[PDB]
This record gives sequence, C-alpha cells and structure tokens, in this order.
Amino acid sequence: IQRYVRKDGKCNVHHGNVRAETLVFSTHAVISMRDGKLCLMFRVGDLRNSHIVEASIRAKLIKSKQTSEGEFIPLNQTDINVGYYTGDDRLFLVSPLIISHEINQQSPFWEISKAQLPKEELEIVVILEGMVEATGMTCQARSSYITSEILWGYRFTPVLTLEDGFYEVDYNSFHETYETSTPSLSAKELAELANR
Amino acid sequence: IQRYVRKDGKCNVHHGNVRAETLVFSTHAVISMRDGKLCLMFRVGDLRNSHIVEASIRAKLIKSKQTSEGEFIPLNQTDINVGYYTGDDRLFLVSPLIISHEINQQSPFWEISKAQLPKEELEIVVILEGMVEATGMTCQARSSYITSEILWGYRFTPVLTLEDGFYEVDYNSFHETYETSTPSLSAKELAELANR
Amino acid sequence: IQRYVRKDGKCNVHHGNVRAETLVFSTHAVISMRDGKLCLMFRVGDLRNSHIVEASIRAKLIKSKQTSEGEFIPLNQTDINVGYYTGDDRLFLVSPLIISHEINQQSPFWEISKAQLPKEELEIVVILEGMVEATGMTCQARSSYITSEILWGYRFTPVLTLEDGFYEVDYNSFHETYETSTPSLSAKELAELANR
Amino acid sequence: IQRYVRKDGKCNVHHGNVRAETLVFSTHAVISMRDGKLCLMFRVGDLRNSHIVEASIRAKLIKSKQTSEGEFIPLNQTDINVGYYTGDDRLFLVSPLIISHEINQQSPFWEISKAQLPKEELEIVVILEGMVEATGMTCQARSSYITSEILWGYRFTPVLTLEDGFYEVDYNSFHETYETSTPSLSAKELAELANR
Ligand SMILES: [Pr+3]
Ligand SMILES: [Pr+3]
Ligand SMILES: [Pr+3]
Ligand SMILES: [Pr+3]
Ligand SMILES: [Pr+3]
Ligand SMILES: [Pr+3]
Ligand SMILES: [Pr+3]
Ligand SMILES: [Pr+3]
Ligand SMILES: [Pr+3]
Repeated sequence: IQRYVRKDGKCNVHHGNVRAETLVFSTHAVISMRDGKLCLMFRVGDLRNSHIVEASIRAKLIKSKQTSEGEFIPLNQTDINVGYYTGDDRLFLVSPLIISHEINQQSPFWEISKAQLPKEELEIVVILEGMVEATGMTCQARSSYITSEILWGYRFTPVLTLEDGFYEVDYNSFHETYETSTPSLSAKELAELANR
Repeated sequence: IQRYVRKDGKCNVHHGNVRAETLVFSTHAVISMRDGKLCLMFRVGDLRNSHIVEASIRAKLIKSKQTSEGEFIPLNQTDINVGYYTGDDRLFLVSPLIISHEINQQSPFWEISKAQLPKEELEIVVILEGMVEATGMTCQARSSYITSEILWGYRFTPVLTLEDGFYEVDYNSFHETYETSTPSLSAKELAELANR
Repeated sequence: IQRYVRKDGKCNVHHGNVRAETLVFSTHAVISMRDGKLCLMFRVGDLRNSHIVEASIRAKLIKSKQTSEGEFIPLNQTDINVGYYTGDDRLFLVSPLIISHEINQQSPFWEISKAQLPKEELEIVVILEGMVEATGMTCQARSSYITSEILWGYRFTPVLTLEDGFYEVDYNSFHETYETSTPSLSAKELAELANR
Repeated sequence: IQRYVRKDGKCNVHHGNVRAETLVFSTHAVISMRDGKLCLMFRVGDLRNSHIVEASIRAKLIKSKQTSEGEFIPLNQTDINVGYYTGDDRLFLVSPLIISHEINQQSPFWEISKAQLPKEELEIVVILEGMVEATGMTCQARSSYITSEILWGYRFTPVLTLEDGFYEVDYNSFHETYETSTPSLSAKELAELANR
C-alpha cells in the first residue's frame, strides 16, 4: 500500500515541488448517477506550489424568480448543497477534487430533466475560499457554469495515477469528461418511478 | 443568456471599477409575503471598489424581557434566523442583496401582527462580517432597525438592470420600497387560520 | 424609545470612548430558573476601548471519568451547550452579557442537584475568542469555574442603566449576584416530577 | 481540588514555560470500546511553548472506491466524524488529547471487523488547524494512519499526572498504547447481535 500523506504530514504528490499561479475549476459541470443518486459535479483544482488551509467550497445558484405573490427577484441567490451539513465542503486540497452535489428534494435541480435542462435560465457560481499557507493571507477563487456548460450524463476522467512511489496528476485530463449511460428523467421523476 | 460571473471569476457588474467607502444597509426593513411565508427583509449593500470574503450576515434582536420566574433582562439579545442552518447567511456580495428572515414558530415575530407591531419595544441589529480582499483585514459593518423603521406590507424596489453586456445598479432605489397587498394578521394568526 | 445601535453602526454605550485592558468573566457562575428551564449562567464582559469581531463563546467541562469498560480518562473534556446550534454563541459584545446554558438531557448537569453539586469533582472552562477590530489580530480570553464557584439558586444583578441618551454600565455590580427562590432538585429530577 | 485553568486564564500545566517545535499526533490509532460504543481514537499533542486558537480537528478517509454505476474514484475523500455536530472538534489544547470517533451507522468503519481490518486498502488523514497565539498566523498540522497503523483492541496510556500543584505530562507515554479486551466483531455486527 502506497501512502498519500506521510507521518510528518508531507503529501506524496508531484515529486519535488516547493510545498502567481491561479486555481482552476473545470470548465464544465456534469450530471450523472452515483450510487443511485443523481449528482451535479464540477472539479476544483489544487495550488501546485502551496497549501490552502481552512479550505472550503460553496456554490450559489443565480436564477431570477417570481414569488407566488407576484414579486420578481432578478438574479436570486440560493445555496447549493456541496457538503455543508457533514463537513465534506471543508476540503483537503492535495489533488484535484470532484465536488458533488446530490440532487435531492432540497436541491434546485430536483425537478429538472435532461430535455428541461437547456430551457432553464440559470447559473451556478462556484466559490473556493481558503488561506494560502506560505502567504498567510486569505484567497478567494470564483468560477461559473451556465446552462450550456452543464453536461447531462457525463463523468469526469480520473486525473490520478501512481508511478514510482509518488502520485502524479495528468493535468491535460482535468477538464476532460466522457459519456456514461444515464437516465434523462429528472431527479424527482426518478424517485416517483422508483416509489412503486 | 448574459453571465453574471465569468469563467475566470470576474463579475459582470459596474463596468470598469477597481476589483474609505463604507457599506450600506437599507434604512428600512419590510415585512411582506414570499411564497406564502411572512418575511422580514432588509437590504445590504456591496463594496463598490472591492470584494468581501468569508462574507456573512447575522441579526440580533435587542428586546428587554421578563422571565416567568420574575427576572428582568434589560436589552436581551436573541439571534434572528437569516440563513444560518442552510448557509444562505454566507453571502456572495456582488450586488445589493435582500436578506430575508422567514417569520416562523421560532422567529421572535411569530406572534406580532400589523397593529401589534408599533406597540413593541424592540430593535433589530444587523451585522455584516467579512474580510476585505484587497486590504487583507477583517471588516464589521453594523446597522439598526427600531420598530418605527420596520414597514409592514412593503417590498424592496429591484435595483438590478442589465444594459450593454454588464449589470448596472440603480443606487437611488436602494432604500426604496413600495406597498404590496399583505395580511395584517400575525404569522401565528395566519397559520392558525390556514390549518382549518 | 432609546436606540442601542445607531443607523451608521456606532453603539450608544459609555459616552465618549475610543471605539492593554484585558476582558473579564464574572468570578462566579450561577444556576437558577429561566422560563421553567434550569440554567447555568456566567457573565462575560466587554472591551471598553474596542470592538471584538467574529466574536464567539464556548465552554468546556474538565471532569475525570471512567468508561463502563474500565478506562480512566483523567480531566476529560466535553463541550457545554451555550448557543452552538442556533448561533447564540456568536456574540454581539457591546455590553456585559449573561451567557446561559440550558441544563437539559444532553447537559453534563442533567443529573446534578443542589446537594449533589458540592460533591462533584468538576471544572467549567469558559473561552471567548474574537478578532480585536482596531488591532486586527485574534484574541482568546479564558477563565474557570470550579464547583465551589458555582452558586445554586442565584441570579446576576443587572448592570445596565439608561441615563441622558446613552447606556451606562454599573461595573461594580458586574460580579454581583443575588439569591432567588429555586428548587434544590436536579434538572432530571424536575422533569421526572413534572411528567406526571 | 486542583484547578487546571486559573481565574485569570493561565493553565496549570508544565510549570514555568513561555505561554520551531512542530505538533505531534500519535504514531498509532486504536479501536476499542467506550461506554458500549466502538471507537477509533488517535492522540493529538500540544504546543509546548504557545497557545493554539480557533483550534479544531478534522479527519479524512482516503479510500478508492467504485460507484454501483461503475465509476472508479481513486483515493476518494469522505469526512470522519470527530465532533463536528456538537463542537467537540473545536479543541481546548492545553494537554495532549485523545480524539475519538464513534463508529456508527454513518462511520466508514461501521462494517469493518478485526479480521476484516487488515484487508482494507484505506488511509485516515488527521488535520489540525489553528492560529498560533504569539505568532498571529494560521498553522496546519497533518498526519496519517494507514491500515497497519490502526491497532484493534487497544487503548491510550494516560500521559497526565498531578504533582506539586501543577499538572505534568509524561511525554514518553504519548504514543504508548496497551491491550484491552475488545470484541473482534464489527460495529454493525455488534449492534445486530445486541438488537435481539
Ligand atoms: Pr511520469
Ligand atoms: Pr485523455
Ligand atoms: Pr446606463
Ligand atoms: Pr424610483
Ligand atoms: Pr475564520
Ligand atoms: Pr451617571
Ligand atoms: Pr449593588
Ligand atoms: Pr516530576
Ligand atoms: Pr510506560
């Protein structure tokens, strides 16, 4: 068995680094199944040359809406669950990570099917916050996915490989996705059908 | 569809800024209906020239009270729910936002009707905390709403408009409200009546 | 009605201050009734000359124990609830505050009566953490209450008075308590008796 | 009764210190019973010469996995519960502490028995984060336990002793464990058997 983190605390990735290069999110988001749950997933990169600490991820849905009483809220914000309640949103960023939002009854995507997706006027805003270990100061890295950048029925190509003791990252596959068989039904639609 | 946040992470608001001007809360708070729930809402402004990070909102009710056992607590503090349990209190402050507190069984306003409002000896304290991106240091901006500054049955005038690619903010409508048809019953009173 | 916090955000306390003096906890803790619940309460002071921010309170019980399997844990730590789950532990420290821990089924004090109190080998550790606004750096102020410093059946003397527009603090009554009629039964004992 | 923390807030440990030495985790993790619950425990050390503040502990499970749909996640991360939901993960680090993760239905170890342990391809990553009081800047200390470093049926040797007023720490027993009678059944297996 090959360790990922040594006793003293130094990680075994990118042999021989120094632990202003910006942080990367995948260009695209995907939606596909994971242990019978529908998920929306994007990948968030690591800082090659340094650690990021009190590191955490969140996501906002920018979508205009009208309240039943008539009130039009242009570009309304509502939080997307990506680990808040369990702490999985507090990241150990030592290699590019797939962040996953389980689309459930409380998810803004509960009712959206594949065909219904590209009709939606919406935008996901991904926000990474953390303190850069060397530097000392707090960072914040943002990116955005509009509808036409969310791919239904795809998965992320694994970037991780282990050769000669260390773990190395194929960075040319970072934004790479691939197609996987996936229902076109909405999350709600899938639970309705299951519950009978 | 016109993006609000670009891939690289720069927002498309106030074309051509530099991303000591203080932050603004609306002068007034309002109470009115939103998807069948009664809400107390105030607006909190953005920092024209910079980002605010680990950005978060909370609110305190200053109200003296007497415990059933006889104990008089002058100017007692109790938290007002404005997103704590879901993370909606963690703000993405890229344009003036309406903060909303759903008046429910746990809300200090559960039992207060329109007529009953102006009799109450109470004060809401709104507190924004965040680290200013450029600067590096933590900010804290406070403001206050007493009874006579909470308007029953109003809504906030939308400040947001999109012209020529960017989103621009009509700041002269920031504190602007308008009247909307709203029940004068208290939140509790409204749920009692509904549940039959 | 006399405001405690003005629109611009400056508080109306201690007329004419500058908003190394250390922070004070009350020397003593008390236990007494509040709206039919038994509570353990201590008072935590304010920083005369400055604000404290991301301000928060927690409390630890230092008490040795033996696990049913035989394991002796000298000076074991277990968290005391003083607002965690609702945010009431996030403080707006603009005047000396009574912190309150509702003694319930999950409280380490559930089973302790008045007579049973002074037999207990225990210690409460109160810890205030916050960033000092002027300074910029994080503070931490600790204090401790052993058994013989927790007074059963007392309350805190209110320090707060309003004269000539501003609110002024009688600091000679900070640590002052007074006796109030209170059951000598334990919290559990009180709920058992009530539930019949 | 001998205090651990004095009124003014100075702790009574290591008589006569100054309150770059790194922080230590125990080399080994253990699994054994605590009040009828199965627990995974590691010990985390203190900073001899200084306080650590906003101090907190978390733990990550690095374990590759395959989703029922076929997706292989190399070196997948999932949070281990070590106090998140109650605040017991927010540490008062004034002497070496045993961190405890109660192995329950939500714990990744629910299904793992003694014999089944050494077959598992897994790694626990322990991460302490805190601000160093003197310094001002944020620390982060990591360590790791692979399978062969988790000892089933052991406990930690207590390091704490009180002599001449102060509490002193036998640091040569920090990583010391000892055997204790413990079931070889998995956590799930133990609950199945109990529930009949
Ligand atoms: Pr290679
Ligand atoms: Pr490829
Ligand atoms: Pr214009
Ligand atoms: Pr207008
Ligand atoms: Pr922080
Ligand atoms: Pr006077
Ligand atoms: Pr007096
Ligand atoms: Pr000695
Ligand atoms: Pr020994």
